Amino acid sequence: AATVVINRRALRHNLQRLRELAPASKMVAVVKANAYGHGLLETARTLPDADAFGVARLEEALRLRAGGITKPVLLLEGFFDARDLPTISAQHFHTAVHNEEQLAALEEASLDEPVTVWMKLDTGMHRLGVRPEQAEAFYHRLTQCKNVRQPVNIVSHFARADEPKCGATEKQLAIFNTFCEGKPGQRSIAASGGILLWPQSHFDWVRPGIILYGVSPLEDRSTGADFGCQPVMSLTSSLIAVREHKAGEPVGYGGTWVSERDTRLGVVAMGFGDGYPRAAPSGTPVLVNGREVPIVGRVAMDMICVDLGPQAQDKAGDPVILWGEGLPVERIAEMTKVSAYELITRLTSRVAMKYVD
Amino acid sequence: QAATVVINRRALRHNLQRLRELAPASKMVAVVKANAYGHGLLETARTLPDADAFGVARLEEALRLRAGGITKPVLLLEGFFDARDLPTISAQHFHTAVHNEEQLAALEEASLDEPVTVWMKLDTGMHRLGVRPEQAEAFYHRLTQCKNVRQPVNIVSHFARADEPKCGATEKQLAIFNTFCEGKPGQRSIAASGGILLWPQSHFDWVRPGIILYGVSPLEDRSTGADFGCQPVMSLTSSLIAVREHKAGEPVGYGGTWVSERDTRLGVVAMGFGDGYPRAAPSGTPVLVNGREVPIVGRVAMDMICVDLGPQAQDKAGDPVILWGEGLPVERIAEMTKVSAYELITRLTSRVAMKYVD
Ligand SMILES: Cc1ncc(COP(=O)(O)O)c(CN[C@@H](C)P(=O)(O)O)c1O
Ligand SMILES: Cc1ncc(COP(=O)(O)O)c(CN[C@@H](C)P(=O)(O)O)c1O
Repeated sequence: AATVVINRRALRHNLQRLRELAPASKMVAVVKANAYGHGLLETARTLPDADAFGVARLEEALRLRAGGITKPVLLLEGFFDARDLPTISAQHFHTAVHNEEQLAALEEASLDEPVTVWMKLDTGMHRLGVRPEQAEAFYHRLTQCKNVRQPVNIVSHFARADEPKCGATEKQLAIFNTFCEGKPGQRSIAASGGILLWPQSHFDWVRPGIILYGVSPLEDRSTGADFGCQPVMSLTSSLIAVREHKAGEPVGYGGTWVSERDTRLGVVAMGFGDGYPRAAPSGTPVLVNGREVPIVGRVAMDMICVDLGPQAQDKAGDPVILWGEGLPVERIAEMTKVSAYELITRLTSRVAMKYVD
Repeated sequence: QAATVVINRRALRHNLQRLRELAPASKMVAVVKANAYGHGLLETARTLPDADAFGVARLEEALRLRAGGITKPVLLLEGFFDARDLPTISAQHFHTAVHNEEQLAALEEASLDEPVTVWMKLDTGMHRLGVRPEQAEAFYHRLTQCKNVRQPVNIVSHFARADEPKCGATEKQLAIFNTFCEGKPGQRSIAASGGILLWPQSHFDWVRPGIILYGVSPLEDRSTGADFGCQPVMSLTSSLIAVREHKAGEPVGYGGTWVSERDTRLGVVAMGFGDGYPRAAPSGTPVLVNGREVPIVGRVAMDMICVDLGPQAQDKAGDPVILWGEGLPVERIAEMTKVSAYELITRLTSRVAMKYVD
């Protein structure tokens, strides 16, 4: 039933493709949230050539080390408790630093080794980071800290890089460049969108997440293959039933789809209890034996119903592709009006993980 | 302190008892499919040794239960997907639904060391799984003649619209079910949460509570589990990781979708759609910080959610956040987000820590 198939060859291709688009920049492969659904630890072991791995939280970084990953790991949101710092230091984790608590803990600690730090600037997203009017003094303190390995590096993040007509990205960049002028540290602002559409945003390090897995960061119906990146994940399953159904007959909860002809319906061992979106409407495409058929009626917790046709020869046990070869996850996102980020990431533990190539 | 689902075992024990009170002559299939609706498959079964059976979606789930030392009957609600599984099903004493010719034939043909208990699945208008009325009679008779099937054969079905008491579909499913079961031996089951709570003439021999067992309403009518005397089981909790100044006219989050009308303080929660919190949440969805309600502002992101705390708010990094739980029913989050409560509780990721209390 519900299996996630992760293509190791597509992953390696994608990193090397992204090196070619930003060839003067180092790569933090962003692998937080179980590597956007593809598997934290297996994704990292597929990519030895990364210059670092990026995570959201310290626990993710420790999971990497527990599985034998020795590469530098960047804590994108820094650390949430002052007692974390000896572990961070001894693990050689690079840490973002974005608030007073973290900075004060760095100043007051006594650590066996200094830690590499990326100071986070709020250039416009207004999520994490030090606002421009607090930044020089916050920076100056970091440069004066024995527990911080000089130089201090500088990181920000784009809020609207997927909308080039906007002008938000160029403002974010001017705040960034203004602050960076005359400082020695490395600089990083671009994730998938910056790498693809803003070559003046590449600087020393870039940070691919979504494009590394061969899925587009943009909402214009582009797919990773538009950018020469190969889709990594297939979500697949099989039919468990093929049944007769009649004209005028509803299917599923609320009877939300009614058949206008006699037909055969298929039942897929996949639902929202696996991660598949309950917001997917009737007519959403699935592939059965490599041909597109439509979802009919509401998605259920463990089952989806599709219309196969009145004399279709599909059988229980036949392969189904929710997204993969012939059906990019961006096309599912468009039809369901869910971010492709969320579709690939918000899958449950019920799905089996399979690795190929 | 980070993304954590707290499971209140006392609430769970109460709910099963409370449901027995509402269906006093009926045995209980505790439905624990999809990791017990997000609450933990094995731990939820461990909390409920009073259940008469456990109900799962797939053979793999049943086996996991056996693997963690659960010994009670397990019902395979969808049956089995490969004939080669029948020996395992016999020897684990799983009960299985049977809904198609493939399964029927597999039982007729197999040589098993012990027969298996069977619930014949009747399609009564859901049109998802099950044998149709015009086929069901011959299919039934074949099950009564199979030496690999315990007699009598039991009969199951499931409602499509039990959550609309104004509507006639439930009464038409019942009449179809009642016609078929006239004069047959063996146990009858058609009610799950909706059926149990609203339709007492559907209770029959076995009822199969899912969502209401976890203290969550199966309706989209503003009712909560507490409306029916069931106590919420799950709390989705986390922490603030930042409290930040913010100015009038400044937007927050991706696409700058929310702009503050005043200077304020923002809080950032260690929670996002990579944990299972729905990206769909609009600005103004409630979150509890230090017990009090504050609105989501800007888009839910993969690992973080931003909330608007107010300009001299004294919340700090490290303080507790409740996404749903005590003081904030998941049904409220369902309604504000236009997500089904089912999906909300169930579609969490493996990054969430599980903790069990009482
Ligand atoms: C600091 C930072 N640097 C890089 C990335 C990778 O992003 P892409 O997938 O757009 O390349 C992110 C993640 N961004 C979203 C998934 P989210 O904000 O929802 O976590 C990030 O936060
Ligand atoms: C046969 C069967 N018997 C009982 C239950 C329990 O239902 P409640 O959660 O409404 O009590 C279900 C589950 N039904 C939906 C969650 P879904 O169809 O989305 O999986 C089921 O399929």
